[PDB]
Amino acid sequence: ALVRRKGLPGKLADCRSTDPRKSELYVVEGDSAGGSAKSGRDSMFQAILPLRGKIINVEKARIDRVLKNTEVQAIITALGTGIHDEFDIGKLRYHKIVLMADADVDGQHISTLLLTLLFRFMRPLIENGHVFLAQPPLYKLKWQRSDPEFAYSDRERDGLLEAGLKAGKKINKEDGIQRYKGLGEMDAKELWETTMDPSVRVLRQVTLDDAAAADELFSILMGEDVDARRSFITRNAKDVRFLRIEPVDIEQEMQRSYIDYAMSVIVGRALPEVRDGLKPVHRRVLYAMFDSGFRPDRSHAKSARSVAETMGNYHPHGDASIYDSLVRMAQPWSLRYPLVDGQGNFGSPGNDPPAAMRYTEARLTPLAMEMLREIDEETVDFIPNYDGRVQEPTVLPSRFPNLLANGSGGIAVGMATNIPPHNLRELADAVFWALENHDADEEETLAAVMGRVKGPDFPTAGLIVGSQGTADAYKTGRGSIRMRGVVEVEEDSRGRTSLVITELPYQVNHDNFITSIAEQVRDGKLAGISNIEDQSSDRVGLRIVIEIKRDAVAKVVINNLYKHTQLQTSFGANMLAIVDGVPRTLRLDQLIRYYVDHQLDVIVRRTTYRLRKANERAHILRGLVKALDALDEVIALIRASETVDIARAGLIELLDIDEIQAQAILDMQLRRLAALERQRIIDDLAKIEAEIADLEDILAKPERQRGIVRDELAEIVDRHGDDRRTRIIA
Amino acid sequence: ALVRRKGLPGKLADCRSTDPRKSELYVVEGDSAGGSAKSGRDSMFQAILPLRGKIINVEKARIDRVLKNTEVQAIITALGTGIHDEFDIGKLRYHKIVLMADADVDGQHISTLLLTLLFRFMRPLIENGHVFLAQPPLYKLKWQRSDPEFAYSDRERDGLLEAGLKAGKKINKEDGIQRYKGLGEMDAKELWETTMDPSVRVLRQVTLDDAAAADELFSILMGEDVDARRSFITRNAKDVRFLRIEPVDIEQEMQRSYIDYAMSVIVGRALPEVRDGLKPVHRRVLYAMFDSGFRPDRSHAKSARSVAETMGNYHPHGDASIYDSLVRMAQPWSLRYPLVDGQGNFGSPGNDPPAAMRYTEARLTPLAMEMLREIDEETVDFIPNYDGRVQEPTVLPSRFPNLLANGSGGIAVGMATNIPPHNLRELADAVFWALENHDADEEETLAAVMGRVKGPDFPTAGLIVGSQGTADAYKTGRGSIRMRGVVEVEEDSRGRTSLVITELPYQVNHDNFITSIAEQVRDGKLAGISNIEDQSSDRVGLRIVIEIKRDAVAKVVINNLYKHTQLQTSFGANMLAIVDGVPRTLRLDQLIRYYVDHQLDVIVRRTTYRLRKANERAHILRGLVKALDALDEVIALIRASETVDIARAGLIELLDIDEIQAQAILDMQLRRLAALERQRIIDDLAKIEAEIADLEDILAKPERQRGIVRDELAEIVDRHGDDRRTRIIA
DNA sequence: AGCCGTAG
DNA sequence: GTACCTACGGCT
DNA sequence: AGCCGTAG
DNA sequence: GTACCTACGGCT
Ligand SMILES: *[C][O@@](*)(*)C1(*)(*)(*)=[C@@](*)(*)[C@@](*)(*)=C2(*)(*)(*)N(*)(*)=[C@@](*)(*)[C@@](*)(*)=C(*)(*)(*)(C(*)(*)([O])[C@](*)(*)C3(*)(*)(*)[C@](*)(*)[C](*)C(*)(*)([N@](*)(*)[C@@](*)(*)C4(*)(*)(*)=[C@@](*)(*)C(*)(*)(*)(F*)=C(*)(*)(Br*)C(*)(*)(F*)=[C@@]4(*)*)[C](*)[C@@]3(*)*)C2(*)(*)(*)=[N@@]1(*)*
Repeated sequence: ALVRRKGLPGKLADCRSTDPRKSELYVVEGDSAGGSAKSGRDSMFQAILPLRGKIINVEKARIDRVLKNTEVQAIITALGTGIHDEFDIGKLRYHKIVLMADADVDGQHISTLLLTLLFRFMRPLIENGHVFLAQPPLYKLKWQRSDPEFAYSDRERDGLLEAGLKAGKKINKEDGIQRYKGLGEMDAKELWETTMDPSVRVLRQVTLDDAAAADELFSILMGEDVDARRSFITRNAKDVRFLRIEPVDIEQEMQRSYIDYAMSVIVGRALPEVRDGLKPVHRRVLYAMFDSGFRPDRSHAKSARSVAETMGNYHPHGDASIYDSLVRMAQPWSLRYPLVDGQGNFGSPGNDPPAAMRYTEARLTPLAMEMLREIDEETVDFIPNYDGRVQEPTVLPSRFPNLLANGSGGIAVGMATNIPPHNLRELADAVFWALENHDADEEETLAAVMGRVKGPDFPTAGLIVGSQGTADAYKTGRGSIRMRGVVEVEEDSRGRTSLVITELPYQVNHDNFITSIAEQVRDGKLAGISNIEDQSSDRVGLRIVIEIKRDAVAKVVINNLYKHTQLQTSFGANMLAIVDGVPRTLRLDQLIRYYVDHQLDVIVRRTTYRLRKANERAHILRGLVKALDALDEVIALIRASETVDIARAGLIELLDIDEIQAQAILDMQLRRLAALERQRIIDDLAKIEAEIADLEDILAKPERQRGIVRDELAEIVDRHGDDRRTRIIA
Repeated sequence: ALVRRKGLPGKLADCRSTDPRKSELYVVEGDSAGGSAKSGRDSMFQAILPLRGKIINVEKARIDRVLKNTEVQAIITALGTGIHDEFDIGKLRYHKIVLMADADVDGQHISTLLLTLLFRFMRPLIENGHVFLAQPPLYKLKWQRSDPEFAYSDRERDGLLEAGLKAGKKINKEDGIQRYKGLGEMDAKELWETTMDPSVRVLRQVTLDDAAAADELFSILMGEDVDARRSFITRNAKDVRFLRIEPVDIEQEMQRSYIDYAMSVIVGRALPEVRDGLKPVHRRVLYAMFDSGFRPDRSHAKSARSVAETMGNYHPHGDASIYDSLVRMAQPWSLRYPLVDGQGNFGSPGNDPPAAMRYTEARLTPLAMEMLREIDEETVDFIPNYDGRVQEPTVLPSRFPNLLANGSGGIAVGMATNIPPHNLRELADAVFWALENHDADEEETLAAVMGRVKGPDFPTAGLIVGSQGTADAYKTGRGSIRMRGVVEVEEDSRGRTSLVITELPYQVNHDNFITSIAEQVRDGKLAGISNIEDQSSDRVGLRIVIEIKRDAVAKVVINNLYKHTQLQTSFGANMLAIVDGVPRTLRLDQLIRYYVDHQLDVIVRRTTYRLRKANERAHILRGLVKALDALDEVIALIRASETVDIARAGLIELLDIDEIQAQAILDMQLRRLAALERQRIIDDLAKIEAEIADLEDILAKPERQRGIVRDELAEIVDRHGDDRRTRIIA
């Protein structure tokens, strides 16, 4: 018998029962889900404690930081047991602690973080079987005239769909299945009937078989040893798809949930695809904008519309992250070749953030259209979106080599990518060589491409010092590239010397840079500086003026700035990309080859598509010419026919043509019987037959395929290619 | 010479100049605009202080609230002069204080609030001519291949457009001209070139002619006397559109800006239109959803998409307010007849808020479709949206009497509306009478309608005590309607008496209600209560159980609850609506009549539209029959014709038909020459001619018009009408 | 501990 | 992932 | 000093 | 209108 809420957490919706043995606590992902849960629960014995998203990983955090965490405090207070040596099982307020997170890999992650907290801070709760996982449904199958059905697995969804269709139930396979990605999507009634009703619900009870084994696993998964974690996930993620209260071992739960999360982050969030150089968020935003018709030929659209359309139809995630991605693809200091044309305040290279998406407007850039060129000609694979309503492309055609041109930065689980941007003309040269020397071996190709791709070309210009770092990156996929800002020495009328900083290394925050100098001068770490002034403007660009003391040597001050500030920084190149669904550290030659392979695939697919469409068209045109030759009998037959169907059958017989051709004749407008229009049909047939011949020739001759790739890339480079900004010095 | 920051406001971007005479401070609406301004300014002399939206009205505000206001503190600190008796002009940091707010009525409002602050707290700044208003452009004309042009007036926009077109410049008919609603829409360069460059900018200098007159005006506009303000706006809003440094008198500026804001809020934000009962936000959301195809026949769409589409194409305001409006129209406890069908967490009648719009899904209700019925048949007026890209309806057809059915609540400037919801069947009865007794005078109509509309019918059910309040509201437009919750007396197994509260008055927050009782028991204001328990569930609804002491009398406790809690509350009826663009307090008879008038208008317009379309169709069909009669000559002519154009001209001559008919013949598919298809054209002509006759008869006979209105409303009531929830007791 | 870039 | 601040009016 | 609903 | 909290990794 323990007191209930009428100094416990404010956000906690407690139960009426004082008996811990009858009382249940649902720890719920966010306040949205918390609301549904609170409204749907039996308040007699079900308590609801909503959290603020990703709770602190207590494995990595100092105990002081963990105890200061508001979410951790709330959990400890709610449970009432205390922690570690002060842990008292007798004071437990709820004998069933139910973790209820969203039916997504992030939810799984939050579960893993919570289980880590309970294991490290309150182990006896797991030992004594007080910790449960709720199993909310993944899918709601909406039938016409029949009650909706709930599926808790992809397999179950497919099974129930097939069973319902066999039973004569009508769904709508497009919008028929709703995929719950967040508990906030379920109403209180649905949540109760599926997840919270003791009569219906399924709870997975967390068990602890081997404390020592569990201890080791938690260290690997949640600890600071990145290498151990990376190795754990590589060896096990291979075969994890094979590994009412249902018992589940904590070790197995942690392994499954964490590996699911890790692989999701790696293969489908944080890292670029080698062929188009796009993270999934980027691809979805650009395709959504394309499908919405936000093309360079039309007027800028409110950023909000693009974000909303993307979010609603694809990327089933937060609006902030989608908007941020969109903003970054619009920033000319972030991307060497922006993919979004922004109108309004898209932020500063300093600490000024972008305006709200309600104020900003955006559309695709001409270059972005080259990423999406002929996407409607089966040039790439399409898959069903998260819920299966619409189709989305797996990769973009990417007629421009975006991965190397724009680079990619990303933090995955147990790994990161950091690919620098490059000059389009240099990359094109490399591609042209690879096309011409298709049969060159790896060594020859590497040598050739390294000779043409001189190094990173950052949007912020500046200097690259030395070639070693670049060479290492190109040969191994890893390298330290030294970047330097540009300093000009100016002497004033009275005889004083000033350093003018005009260019900063890539990803250096202008404001933080200035503040850092000021701090260093204050601290006495930078000497010989009398005055520092920001004279930067829209009209003149970056102009930071550092006045040197009369006794100070300019060169000495410059060297100290290189040593003690981001005026000189190193770009840690890690050329990691997804290749055939696998993360790979790649050499420069490999990256070029994978791009070339993709472009060849695109041309073959485009040509195959066009050939099929040409044949379909030619088929119709042949039918029309037959009709035109027997025009009088055709018209007479149609007029004599009682029904369209009789006419159709009569035409098939009269002209020895198929259903498709007969229909096309029936669909011919009277305007087409004009002399010129008749001639046009004849001419169109001749032209299409010529096209068919050409398309067949392209398919037959790989040299023509390579030629097409070369010519079309050359066109893009002619129109969109630009001068190198970054200067390379010895 | 004053110090510049390298204890001043964090968000302030100060200037380099220490000379107040050369230094300028731009006080900017929000951080978005602040960013653009900061990036575009000349940092030598131009300081930027961004604010957090609507700064506190110091005229109304308690000194405690004023002193706590972070924005007010920031301004005082920035200027450095102090306030009132401690005001020191010599310490002024910037001799030019430039107010830069968004080119919208809200921006005008913020200006008025800032001018109120300066007048009350720092008057000498206005006296000495230190206060200026920035004048940004209204329009950006986007040319292809040519630099954009900026217009500061509608006349200037039109002039520049015509000049550019004469000069051979190409614009874009589909969003060539952008209407700036927010400074965040302008990039740094645009803002500088238009608004901040001393060489180009226009500043309006605020002057103070008569301190006493100004003092009185500020009291009227910004003070607590609502009646004085209401009277000021009614008399003056009539003729306010008639009343490089340009001087502007503070009195004139305040009057113009405040009246503009007030009228915008009154006529186009806070109050319903009498004909459809919709505030503009409601109309725009429902129409946006309609135009997007989010109909009851299709699958729920993510709330975000609806909000974004609404925001982007119409309602040029914050996403939070749009979403909140959408959520409220989905809440069955908020609306007697919900217009939005929500899926997911749309909040609770208590303190649980709705889930984020990224989780919730929404579509129109069947009843909402009755609001929008035949909107595509010129049944209502359309006007250009805020920027003129798209057309939007002024009012909805509203085939259901939404204003009275759903009610309306809103706070305008110097006024408010509070119309209670009513029973659809009762309202329909009233409408039917008004239709039948079209010529009845006001007195007769009032008597008749009051007899049929028994009183408010709240979504929360409960009780209405007495008829007086209802009668007053119906006769005057103002009334106090007493609402009461429902209490059941239950006796438990041990012999104790409990009060079970099952229904609460309209707009009573369930959680606050419970908390209020607990507080009153604690305070000793409620005696005889032993225990209070919330036994409410999704399955059983509202069930608050109050256990009474053995010595306590149930009836006494109930009466005390009615006295000291919202168990009994009064609905303050204020039946205020926009009639022909004017806010009007209306009687019940007037409200019914205005609705009936609207429905008659709709039927006449629909019939007129259908007649026109019928005639157009008949015209084509007549042409086709002529062609069918001379089929051989028609086909022969077309075949003999070199071009379609020659054929068209030949047909006009051969058949004595017009261009439209000739084209229709040319567009006829060969399938239509089948016997049945030919007959169908003949039959279609006969049918359409019958339709034309009927439509003409409807236009001729107002009795048929009233009949149509009656019948169609009756159909809606049959399908969507429901039982009275609210019980009326003596 | 604090910087980046998609996530809660 | 979450939580306050304000203008407006009319009751408490 | 605080409730409500479209606005910053 | 605005401002923090966190996971993830790899440099500082
Ligand atoms: C901003 O600031 C801030 C501060 C603090 C806080 N806290 C809590 C919460 C919050 C929030 O609210 C913020 C914001 C709001 C809004 C959101 N969203 C927006 C949007 C969305 C979507 F979906 C769309 Br389509 C749009 F358009 C918009 C964000 C966040 C805060 N805050």
